Amino acid sequence: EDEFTPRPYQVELLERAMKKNTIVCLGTGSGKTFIAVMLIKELAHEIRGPFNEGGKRTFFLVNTVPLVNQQAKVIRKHTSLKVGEYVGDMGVDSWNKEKWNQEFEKHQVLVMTAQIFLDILNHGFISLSQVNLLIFDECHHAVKNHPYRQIMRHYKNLEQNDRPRILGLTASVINSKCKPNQVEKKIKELEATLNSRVVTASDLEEVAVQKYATKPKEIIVSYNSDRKSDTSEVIENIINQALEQLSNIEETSNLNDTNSLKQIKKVLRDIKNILDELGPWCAHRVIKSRIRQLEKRESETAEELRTIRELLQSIFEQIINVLKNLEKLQKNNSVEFVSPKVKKLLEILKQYFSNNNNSSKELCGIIFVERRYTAYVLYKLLNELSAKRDDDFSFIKCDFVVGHNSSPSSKEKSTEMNSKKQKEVLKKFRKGECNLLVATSVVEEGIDIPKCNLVVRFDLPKNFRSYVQSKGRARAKNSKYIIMVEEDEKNKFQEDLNQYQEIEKILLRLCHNRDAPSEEDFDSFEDELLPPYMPYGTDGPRVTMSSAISLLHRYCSKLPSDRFTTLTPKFTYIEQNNEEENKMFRCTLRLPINSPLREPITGQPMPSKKLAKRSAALEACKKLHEMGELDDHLLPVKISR
RNA sequence: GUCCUGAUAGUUAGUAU
RNA sequence: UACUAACUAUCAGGAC
Ligand SMILES: Nc1ncnc2c1ncn2[C@@H]1O[C@H](COP(=O)(O)OP(=O)(O)O)[C@@H](O)[C@H]1O
Repeated sequence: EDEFTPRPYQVELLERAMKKNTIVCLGTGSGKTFIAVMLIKELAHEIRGPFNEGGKRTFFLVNTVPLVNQQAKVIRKHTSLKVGEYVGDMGVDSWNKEKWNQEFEKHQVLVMTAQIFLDILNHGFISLSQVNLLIFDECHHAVKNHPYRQIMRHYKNLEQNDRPRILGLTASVINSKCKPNQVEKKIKELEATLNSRVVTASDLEEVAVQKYATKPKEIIVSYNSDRKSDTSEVIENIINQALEQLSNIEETSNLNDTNSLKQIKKVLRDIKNILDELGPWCAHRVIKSRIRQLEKRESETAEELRTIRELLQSIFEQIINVLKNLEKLQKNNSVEFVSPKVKKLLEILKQYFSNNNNSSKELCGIIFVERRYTAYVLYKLLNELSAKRDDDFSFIKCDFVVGHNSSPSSKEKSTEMNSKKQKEVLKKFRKGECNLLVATSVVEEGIDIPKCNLVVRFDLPKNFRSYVQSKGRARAKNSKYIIMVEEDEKNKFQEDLNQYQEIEKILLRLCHNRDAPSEEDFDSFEDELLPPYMPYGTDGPRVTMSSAISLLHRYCSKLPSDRFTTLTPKFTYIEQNNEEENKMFRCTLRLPINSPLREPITGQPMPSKKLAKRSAALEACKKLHEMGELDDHLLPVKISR
């Protein structure tokens, strides 16, 4: 059951938004989704009506795939309207005009990603004259060449009576580092782009009392890294000798070995960093994993790096002999096993999480890390430590979550996630049987997670938005926010925290009424260096400078050729300097042999290589359409056998 | 499970003016 | 302040 009775500030915000374009700024849990749903319900009298003579429909936009299901479910639950869902997996590329028209006629509210909406707009399937309300989710992304900004260019050229109402939702207006004197400039730029107003609640005290009364308490904890033990210094000396002999080999290096020797250099640096930050046991684990993963890579490699791997195995042997020698006397020595930072983290856990476990209360906690290897190793260590049936560690169950779709061009990284397993892990966390989670900045925003009693910043935030979001994650009663900082950087972090506090104070000051943008402010929209290509006038499909290379690559890919060869186009550059005293770049392009066009194509002289490439792609698109490889809708020809 | 193309954010070096 | 080259974290769209 939802809160049928709205709060007074919700009603005030709805009344304000019904009049003009507005952007709502509120903290998490205020209920911005409820406001959006209510606004959709209010204007429901313009939606019903056939689409073949001038009907209108309402659109919703999001950033990530999982949010589609959440928002569709919320809308379907709270109100009784037909709702559709569309993402990039159903192969919506191959649809024709008739299928799109049928879908538009059948539904009343649509929820799709931004890229799909842009693709629909560019190819002439909708003219933006049949939209009654358009909603931006996480509106603070509209900067530079983001799809949100490219959508507004079509809004720019419309008439006065065709303009649909625009609404946006956000939590932090700024999205990057900003000294306290640039906040007004950033806010004005954002307001100019979206052509709306930034407003907040006039009863923010009531909102804070009702919901934000669970505001977390900040605690700063310091640690010192110059407390290495005898094992640490012994291993450090071992790596020192190893890097000395490696430098000797680099002095005696030759061709086809400098790259290999640099690979050994980076491996040794990684090992040293892991040992310094985490401790000896993690170094042992990483060395063993590196051996087991390089076991498969032994084939078709030069003998010199086999010898290097042999000496690496020798250092493995000596270090494991030393580790066993101490283990014969350590008997699971906690202080020697881990670095000082891990000891401090363990102390914090005992101080707060175990103490809460002593009381009859539920436990939920998250740990934020920067890299991915660190998250994996921390989960391994915590599980291993809890497995020993310790008195204080028998109630801690740990799992980790890493970003999907984040496959690099290398570093398979020992069971990368890159799949739907995020859904399974999050379902585990919501259901129960998991109190502690390790996350590499992937659950920060736009995901439903349960209330957490404790949040730990194992690493420092990098800008205002990250700090605000991570602070807002914790919402349970008596929640605590903890930041761990080295000793020598305390003053620098204190200055940065003061800056963040000042920015937050200015943002709250913004609560007062603000002047609406003038028409010239909207006219301050920048223009691209070259105009688009409209073959059928202003109402037809277009090709833009920012949507040409991808289209060319798609057309090349759909060519009939061998499945083992992509046959992508190739590019070259030529540089020249003219009397403007700024170096000029001119690009060039060539097509694969399969396409009917075999001729070099040259773009305009452009200041940067990016723009030269874009110009060449645009000219190639022109030449392709003139020949007849693209249909009436500027799509690749869909001829099939 | 592979192989391409775009978008945003932090750091390092060289180079203007 | 603009350009060139490396490293780290996140997202979307089409091929086999
Ligand atoms: N009328 C209401 N007033 C306040 N809170 C409400 C109301 N109706 C529902 N809620 C609750 O507020 C929560 C808002 O969720 P969500 O949209 O994620 O927060 P936010 O809008 O801050 O992102 C919902 O989980 C819902 O249970």
